[PDB]
Amino acid sequence: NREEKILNREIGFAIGMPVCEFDMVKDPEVQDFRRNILNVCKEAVDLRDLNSPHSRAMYVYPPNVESSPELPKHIYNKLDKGQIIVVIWVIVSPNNDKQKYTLKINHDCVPEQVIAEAIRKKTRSYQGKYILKVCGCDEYFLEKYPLSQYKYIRSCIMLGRMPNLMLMAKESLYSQLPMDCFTMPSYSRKSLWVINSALRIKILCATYVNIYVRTGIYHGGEPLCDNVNTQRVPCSNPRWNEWLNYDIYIPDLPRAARLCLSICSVKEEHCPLAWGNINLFDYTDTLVSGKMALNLWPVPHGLEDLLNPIGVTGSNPNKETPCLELEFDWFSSVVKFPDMSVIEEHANWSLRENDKEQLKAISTRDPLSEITEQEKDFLWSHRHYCVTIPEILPKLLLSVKWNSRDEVAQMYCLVKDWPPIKPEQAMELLDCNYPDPMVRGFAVRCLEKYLTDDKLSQYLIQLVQVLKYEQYLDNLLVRFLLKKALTNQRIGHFFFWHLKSEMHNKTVSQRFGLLLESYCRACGMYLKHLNRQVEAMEKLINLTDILKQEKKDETQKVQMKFLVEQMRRPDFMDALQGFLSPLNPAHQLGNLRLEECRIMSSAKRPLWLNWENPDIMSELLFQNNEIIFKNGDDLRQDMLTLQIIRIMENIWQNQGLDLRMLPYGCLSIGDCVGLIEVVRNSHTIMQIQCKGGLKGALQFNSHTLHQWLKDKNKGEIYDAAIDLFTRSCAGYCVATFILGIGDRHNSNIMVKDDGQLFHIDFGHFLDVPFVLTQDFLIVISTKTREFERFQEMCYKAYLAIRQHANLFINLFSMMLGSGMPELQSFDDIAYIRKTLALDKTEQEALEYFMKQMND
Ligand SMILES: */C=C/C(=O)N1CCC(C(=O)NCC(=O)N2CCN(c3nc(-c4cnc(N)nc4C(F)F)nc(N4CCOCC4)n3)CC2)CC1
Repeated sequence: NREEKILNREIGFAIGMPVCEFDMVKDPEVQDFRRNILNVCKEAVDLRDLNSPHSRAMYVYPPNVESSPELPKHIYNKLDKGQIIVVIWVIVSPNNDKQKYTLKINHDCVPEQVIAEAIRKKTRSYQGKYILKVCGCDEYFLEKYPLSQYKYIRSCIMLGRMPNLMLMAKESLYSQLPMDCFTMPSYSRKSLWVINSALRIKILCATYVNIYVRTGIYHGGEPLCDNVNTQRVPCSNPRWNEWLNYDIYIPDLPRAARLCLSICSVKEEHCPLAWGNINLFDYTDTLVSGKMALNLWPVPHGLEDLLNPIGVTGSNPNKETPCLELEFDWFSSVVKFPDMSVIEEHANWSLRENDKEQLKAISTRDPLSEITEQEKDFLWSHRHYCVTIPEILPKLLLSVKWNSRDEVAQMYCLVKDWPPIKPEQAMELLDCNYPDPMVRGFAVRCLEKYLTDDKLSQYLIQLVQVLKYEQYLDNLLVRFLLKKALTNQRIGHFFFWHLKSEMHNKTVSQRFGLLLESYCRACGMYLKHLNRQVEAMEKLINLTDILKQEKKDETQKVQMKFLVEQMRRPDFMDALQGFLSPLNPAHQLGNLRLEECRIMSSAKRPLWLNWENPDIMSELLFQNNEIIFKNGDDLRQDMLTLQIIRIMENIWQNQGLDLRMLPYGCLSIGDCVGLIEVVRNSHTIMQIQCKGGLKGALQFNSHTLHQWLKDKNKGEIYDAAIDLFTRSCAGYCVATFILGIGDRHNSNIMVKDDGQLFHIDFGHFLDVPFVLTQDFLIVISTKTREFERFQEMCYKAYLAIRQHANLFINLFSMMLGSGMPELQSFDDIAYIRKTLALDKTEQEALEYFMKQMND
């Protein structure tokens, strides 16, 4: 049909590759995924069309709310007797005159009550036929949440700013909602464990080789038996035809067993050349048999062993690579993995107070803390009591002998009825350590039952990452993520972008490509806006690449002239004008203010772009939006660091210490190509010093910052600015120490006109003292009550963050999958286990941090 073809073209533009390439993939799992994934799209669409137009309006404009309605003590105290002052705006007449109405109302009021009191205050001079929009952006208060629970409202209460909302007729918004029509695509319409034998595989021959073959059987990262080296054969004739036998009975193979192979050379000096991984069982539970051709992958940098087990599974798309031919035993009939019923049958067939408290203390430990064989057998002998302390499930799982079908079946049974645990603890069961499908299903159930969409957006990147650890295209994790992304556009935006930002990686090009196909097919009208964003980023990448490639070594003004010339090309202006900000899709970006765009030139010619805000009430939020488009350096590290900083600020706020951090927006959109939010009214310390040097030929003294702030904050604003600086500074001190952020200096740090301090450009982390300039110490006031409160702040924040070491360590263990340089093995993560003194006690870690900050 016509709709099908147009949708195919748009989806191909959005994903990068055309839809027709997926059809030519003669892979049963690929077509089966493309077809079976559509049930999730159908569920999402039905949930959208369920409750008439309000359901769609909620799908497109979901509430940006905190997970808990309860306010911290200090946040509530900032309220006027538990109430908040709110300005509600109304546009009247065709001229659209803006009339404000100020109200003082209970912080826990529903938007309906707010609208009611607003109409009351307005008539002193309906029937719920209105809704509340945020003045200056496309965020809506469509749900009966308590106002204070909306992130915007809680932010206004924390910042002392006053919330400005616009009253808007509901019909005016529903008229702006397209009648979406998701069209179903055109591509939709035995022996068991009886084998009882040892596993053996024939390595046949290898092509495209320019030595021996090392192989092993693994369950996730652990080997189910010893590795087997084949006969060292000359590279001229890469023909082994050898048979490799392993110390593993065939039915003893767990469900997620994997064959990991690589080709090594010798000088003495063993060196890998090309690696590969194969699923012993396919997506239909069938045990693979017969001949099989696997194209290998190039080696990643800094590989310790001669094998890459943690690497993706599947044949290299580029078939012009090393190709290894293999042979698997073929028995009576097609072998399948047993049904859960046979598992339960074979499982049924197959205690002191001090010991229970020992189990509890074990569960308390952090993930990276190793467990001993004695402790493993101890947890296993007490596997049933561990159900009472559920958060020990990760270590219990780690204590299993996955090469024994008996223990595997009994653990399956224990999982089928295992109690649910917190999402922060359920994510630990999804990294590379736990490839078992039942464990991952339990974790996905925990997430589905106990994860708010706020917390989902807060951890969306880690989940998109752990997607790579999935044994098969079709699994419960991807279906959960896809349902949420197709029922919540705020989540689907960063879902799509986290996926697309890695389409360049042929390791996951297939998986993410198919997932993006399904999403774009079911996402609705937002595909047009995503396409406009993609074309804008395309033009920006073109301009940045061309800039350096052809004009790199010109002067600032000549590069500026060329940038103004090419940026004015109509095919370019149309592309970069009138679209949604990928950093925050609620932000419209209208026409470019070219007079305000420039090339920073600090590193790799970053672009500083400036758009007008076309919002009807842009002036009440910001009339201009600024973004740094950087094509050059990797921003994934920055994304993760800013996420962790936001989480630390959330912890501190919910624990009762107001250390205002600044986790500004940062989004990697492609191979080292990304965007960065621009914090208004912010300058680097080096900028302050240069502006305050007061001498063309003289150096720059430190005592300038306090003077600059006092100038920018005169009167009663002075103490407030000093407090803001001190608190934000203590927060960032503790953050940078714990995370081991790279070299700080006078331009890595920034301050705002009201005193807030923050950091930028997190080059390398996890590889130790703060700058603590005489500037900072003079702003705080060495021997004053101010510094006493400062040290108290720092110690309290260090303890608060030490209390969530499990969460932070799990976040890093999940990000391990992404090919980030400063994060390649658990050894890099151990730096946090160091700086937080996990193996020490509370008082011990307190003394440790005191001494570390004394230096
Ligand atoms: C002393 C005299 C002299 O020679 N000069 C006067 C001042 C000098 C100077 O200050 N140079 C540094 C500078 O002003 N800027 C560079 C940094 N930049 C900025 N960078 C980033 C960022 C973050 N993360 C990454 N990975 N990369 C970058 C960067 F490549 F863009 N982010 C920001 N923003 C600012 C707004 O809020 C959010 C963060 N800014 C600012 C300019 C120069 C001459």
